[PDB]
Amino acid sequence: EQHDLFSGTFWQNPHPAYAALRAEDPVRKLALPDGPVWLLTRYADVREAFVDPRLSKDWRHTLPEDQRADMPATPTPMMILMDPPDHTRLRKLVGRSFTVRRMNELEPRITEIADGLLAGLPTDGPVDLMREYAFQIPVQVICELLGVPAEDRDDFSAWSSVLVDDSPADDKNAAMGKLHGYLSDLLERKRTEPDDALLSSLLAVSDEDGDRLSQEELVAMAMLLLIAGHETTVNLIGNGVLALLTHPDQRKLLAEDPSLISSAVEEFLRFDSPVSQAPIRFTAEDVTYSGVTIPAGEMVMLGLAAANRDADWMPEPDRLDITRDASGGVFFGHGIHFCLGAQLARLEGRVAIGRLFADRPELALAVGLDELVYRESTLVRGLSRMPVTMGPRSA
Ligand code: HEM
Repeated sequence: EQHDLFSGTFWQNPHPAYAALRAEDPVRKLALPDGPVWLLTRYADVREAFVDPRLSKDWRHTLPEDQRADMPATPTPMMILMDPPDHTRLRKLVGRSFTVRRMNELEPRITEIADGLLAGLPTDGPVDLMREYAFQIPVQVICELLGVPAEDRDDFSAWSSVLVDDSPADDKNAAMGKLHGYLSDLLERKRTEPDDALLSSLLAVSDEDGDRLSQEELVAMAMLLLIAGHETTVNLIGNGVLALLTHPDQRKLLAEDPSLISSAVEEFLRFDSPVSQAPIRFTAEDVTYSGVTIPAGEMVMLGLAAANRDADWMPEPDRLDITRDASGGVFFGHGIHFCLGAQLARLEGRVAIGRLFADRPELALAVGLDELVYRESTLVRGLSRMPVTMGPRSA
C-alpha cells in the first residue's frame, strides 16, 4: 500500500518507503513544499547519476536558453555548487590542505573534546544525547580544524547552531553575515600570524602559475566546511549510537572487540545514511533512468539512504552487520564532489561513538523507538533529540 513520502510516517522510519520506491517507483517526482524534485532510489542509478555529465550543479539549467545572459554561476562561490572546470580548480586548491597528517593531528583534539563532554554527563538523567553530545562535537572539531581562537568558540558555536535551525530563517540569513565577517577578519589574523591550522594553510595555497584562493573564495570555502561538516557529522553520531542501542548483538560484538569501530562506522553510514539524499542536481538535458525520463531543467535528488540498502548491491541490506564490508556505499557521494571531509567525518564518528560506548557501557534509550522524533528536513536523517540514561562510567 502507499507509504507516506517526506510526510507522515516517513520521518520516523523512511526505510520501508525507500524499499517500495526501489521496487515499484525508482524514479519518482516528489511534490515537496518549495517545489517538485525527482528522486532516484536504486543503487545502480544513483551511482550512474553521480557521474552523469548531464546532471549539473549549475542552477541556470532551470532557465530556458533565452533567459541565461545575466546569470551568475553560483549565489556564493561554493565549490559544491559548481561544475568543472571551475569546480576542478577549487577542489585542487582546497584539497592540498586536507592532508593525512592534518587529520591524524586532529585525533587527540577530537578525543579531548569528546572526553570533556562525557565527563560532564550524569549517570541517571535522562539526558538528550543530541543536544548534550552529538550537537557539540562537530562544531568544536571545525573550530579546531580551522584555528578559531578558543575565546571565539562559544560565540562561533552559538551562531553555528542558528544555521542549524533554532528559530526562523530570517536569523540564519544574518548569522551568515556574522560568520562571514568573523571569518573574513580571522583570515587577516592568520595572514599576519601563520599557524598550523586550516585557514592559515588555505592562504598559502598557490599552484605553479601562482594561482590561489581569492579573499571571497577563502571565506566561501570556510563557510562551506562549517555547513557541510556540522549537521552531517552530528547525525552520523546520533544515527550510529541509535543503531547500537537498537541492536544488542552488534553492540556486544563491538564491546568484545573495540577495534571493530572503524568497520562499525562504515556500516552505520550505510544502514542509516545521515545525508539521506544528495543535494540537488539539475538536468542539463533529458535523462532516462530505469526507463523513466526526467525532462531538461528539472531538479534531481539522489537517494543515498535508499541506495545504501539496495539488495541488488548489498545482500541482507536491512541487517546491521558491523563486520560487513563497507565497499561502494554512496553515503559520502561518488565522483568529483565526493565528500572532502570523509576522513575527518570517519575520525569524528569513531572517536565520538567509540569513546561513548567505552565510557558508558550501560547506555540505554530512555524512550521507545516509536517515540523518537526526527527532523523534517528533506536531505537529512537526523534525530531532533535522543532521550537516554547514560548509566555508570566504566570501571
Ligand atoms: C559527517 C558525515 C558527512 C557526510 C555523510 C557527508 C556527505 C557528503 C556528500 C554525500 C557529499 C557530496 C554531495 C553531492 O555530490 O551532491 C559531500 C560533499 C562535501 N562534503 Fe561532506 N559529509 C560529511 C561530513 C563532512 C565534513 C566533516 C566536512 C568538512 C570538514 C565535509 C565537507 C564537504 C565538502 C567541502 C563537500 C563538497 C565537495 C565538492 O563539491 O567537491 N563533509 N559530503
